[PDB]
Amino acid sequence: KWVIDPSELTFVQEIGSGQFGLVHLGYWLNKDKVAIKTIREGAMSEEDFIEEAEVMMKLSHPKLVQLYGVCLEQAPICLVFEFMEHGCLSDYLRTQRGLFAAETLLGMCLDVCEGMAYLEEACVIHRDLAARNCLVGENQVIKVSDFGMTRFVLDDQYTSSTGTKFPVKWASPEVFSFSRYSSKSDVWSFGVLMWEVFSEGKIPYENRSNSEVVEDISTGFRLYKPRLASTHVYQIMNHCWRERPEDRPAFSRLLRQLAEIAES
Ligand SMILES: CCOc1ccc2cccc(-n3cc(NC(N)=O)c(C(N)=O)n3)c2c1
Repeated sequence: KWVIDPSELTFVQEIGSGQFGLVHLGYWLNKDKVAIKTIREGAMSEEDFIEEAEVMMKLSHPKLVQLYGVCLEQAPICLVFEFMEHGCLSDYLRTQRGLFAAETLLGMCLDVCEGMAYLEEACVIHRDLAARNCLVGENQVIKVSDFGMTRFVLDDQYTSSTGTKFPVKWASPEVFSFSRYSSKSDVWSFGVLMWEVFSEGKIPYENRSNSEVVEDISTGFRLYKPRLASTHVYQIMNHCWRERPEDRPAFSRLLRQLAEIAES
């Protein structure tokens, strides 16, 4: 069962503050050290979320951050995850900028790609794949997290394509135009995530407003080649940013292509 009783959790240290509240380093009884995220009431549709728990808790892969269960006895509810010691990918790239070998950066993209190829095979759409949603664990392993979470987020300005805070920077044209989510729209976000990785955590389209990103993309404009991405890597990135989802490679194809580049 996904239900975790409050007595089965101990909060040890405050890791930080997320979007929906607080994040703590804690311990889960007879199991493991965990990351506990407290969710502010009204931030998410808790009822729709718990409905998918039985099926969704079964998803498990070395390249996905495991969400163990939910402590929901009283409000505010808690999400219990595996502990990722180095935090989010975006901050890890930014603070270690200039200390990354190109193979480590490539290796980081490969970790996400394997995670995403597992979700694709399982027919699970992330919807908001970005470096901020990936975590760094022991020995610099990258794991994907927060997949499918935007289907429960209650802020309309983030979820709706015409919303003021819609994450347009990682959106494929069919996503920004119609909210037509697929593993192929995730492939576009993955292409953007690779750019964040090779740029050492720079903000994609930092010099553009939401509407300007939409006009640039529609007119065929793309993110420039990061200094650390080889021409072979930048071509793979561009394949992710193909206007028609059908011309984009699947994560299963990307995994075989990227591994051949890495393995030489
Ligand atoms: C107890 C888990 O319950 C749920 C319920 C609904 C879900 C809907 C979308 C995605 C879910 N989801 C999210 C997960 N992991 C992270 N780090 O986000 C997992 C997992 N199996 O590790 N499942 C869900 C997990």
